[PDB]
Amino acid sequence: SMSVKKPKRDDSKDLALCSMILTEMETHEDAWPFLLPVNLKLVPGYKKVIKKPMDFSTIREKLSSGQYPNLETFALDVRLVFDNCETFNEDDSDIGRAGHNMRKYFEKKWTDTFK
Repeated sequence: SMSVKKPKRDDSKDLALCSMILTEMETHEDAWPFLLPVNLKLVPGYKKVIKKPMDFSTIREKLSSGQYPNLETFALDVRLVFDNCETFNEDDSDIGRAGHNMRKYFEKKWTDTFK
């Protein structure tokens, strides 16, 4: 509260560390469904069904241009990528599986880097 602060957690390496994690996600073999925005002209259903599209390139641009106020808003956009994937894709499809694997991969790196 006013004039009563928890001790300052060092957040000065967060930007660089989220970049590293994002690089690791971009270079994973199962990143391919997630590298670019879903083409809304060519994929029936996507536009109406997925209210907040997100992909790695868009996260990369947001990160690079100071559009994440902190590491939580960054993790929200990463998760949003996998939540959209689960909304639109059956678990037993190549994309469905890629989403589950990428999420697992993200979540481990997040814990090991920050928790």
